[PDB]
Amino acid sequence: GMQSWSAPAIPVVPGRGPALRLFDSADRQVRPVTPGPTATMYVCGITPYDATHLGHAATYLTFDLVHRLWLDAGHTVQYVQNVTDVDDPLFERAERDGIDWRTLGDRETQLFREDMAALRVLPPHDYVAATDAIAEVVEMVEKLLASGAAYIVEDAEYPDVYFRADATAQFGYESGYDRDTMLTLFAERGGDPDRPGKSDQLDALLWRAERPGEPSWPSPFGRGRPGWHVECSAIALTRIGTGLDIQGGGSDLIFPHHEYSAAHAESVTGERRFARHYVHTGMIGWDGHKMSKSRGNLVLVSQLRAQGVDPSAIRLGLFSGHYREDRFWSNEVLDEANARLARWRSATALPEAPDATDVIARVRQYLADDLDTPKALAALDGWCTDALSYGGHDTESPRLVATTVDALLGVDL
Ligand SMILES: COc1ccc(-c2cccc(S(=O)(=O)NC(=O)[C@@H](N)CS)c2)cn1
Ligand SMILES: [Ca+2]
Ligand SMILES: [Ca+2]
Ligand SMILES: [Zn+2]
Repeated sequence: GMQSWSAPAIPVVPGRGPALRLFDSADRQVRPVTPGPTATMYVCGITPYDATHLGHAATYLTFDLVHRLWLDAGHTVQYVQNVTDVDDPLFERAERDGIDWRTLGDRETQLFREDMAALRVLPPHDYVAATDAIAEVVEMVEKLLASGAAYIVEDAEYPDVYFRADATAQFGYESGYDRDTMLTLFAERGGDPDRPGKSDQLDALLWRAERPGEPSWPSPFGRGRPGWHVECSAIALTRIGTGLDIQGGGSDLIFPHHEYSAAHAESVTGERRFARHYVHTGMIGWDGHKMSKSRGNLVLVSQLRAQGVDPSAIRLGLFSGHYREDRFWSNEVLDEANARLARWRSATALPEAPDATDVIARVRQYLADDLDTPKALAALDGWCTDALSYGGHDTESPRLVATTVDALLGVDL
């Protein structure tokens, strides 16, 4: 698809640890991740404004660990990620900024590429802009209308196309939310529960009819533009198929976004479950809200880099907390990450060190146990403190620890 970014070198660490076990948002429990020879991952990409904030970084670094752990286990990986380059919040920001929405989106997607490369994040194999996926959205809305899962609303001026929330009997399995909770979150996260003519308040926009002052594309259901959830449903389905191991993204995507994107794909395919695991993570700003320029809580990766922060310290700072805990950035967090990075660099610069077999095995076990980076970091702290306090006589373990931290954590010592 679009140009993404360059991968760093990935060293190969001899040996293997346990297979990855991951919490599944849908079943609300840790379950084994069991891919075929090619493991498949779709992670919802950015809406291209506000650069790469630390919420972005926390999300895509978490899936970088999965990517890296799959490669460590010998899997081939198919990583697909989108860009929501046409989007109502994007239009709003562009109008507020006095800039064209495509100039804004192109510029911010480029800043994302640069931050992802600086953070040494492994790139997706297919990087797909929403505007380049219109045809696949159209093909799949055609299928949804043919089966009756979708309908055109009775509105001559604005004949929007909607997906029936009861098109699948299992609608709601991924979030587990009841109707009242869905109504609240649907309204506050882009849905239109009060739109006249819908069969159910929870019916989701599939194709928004042409409006004055809005970009539009041709289609057999009239000129318009895609709904948000069917964009990612169609990209994931057409690129990966039904054998999706992981659907991932930020915390707020549990509902409505991933609930409907799964329901759209299960309805067209007849399959019971779109993805085997649903994985959510992110990070709030200082005020407990998602990071946004208009809140004055926005911390950008490029800001940290301009202040002289090592990108590996950003990774370590984000990894100091578990991805399903409420992570928060602060000066204290940055300071411990800087001190941890310097400590690790000291030990891996030693002429000789104690055997690294146990700590590498322990790091692999902790990462395999629902990405327990706090305990993996603590195990490395312990090996480093033993090497620096008491020493050892393996001339290879300093480099071997550095290469493992590189391959598995993306941290460059
Ligand atoms: C609760 O804290 C959070 C909340 C949200 C996020 C986050 C992560 C990645 C991308 C985006 S996003 O807003 O840029 N884009 C989209 O959600 C769509 N393009 C998906 S298709 C937000 C992080 N931390
Ligand atoms: Ca290996
Ligand atoms: Ca010696
Ligand atoms: Zn998405």
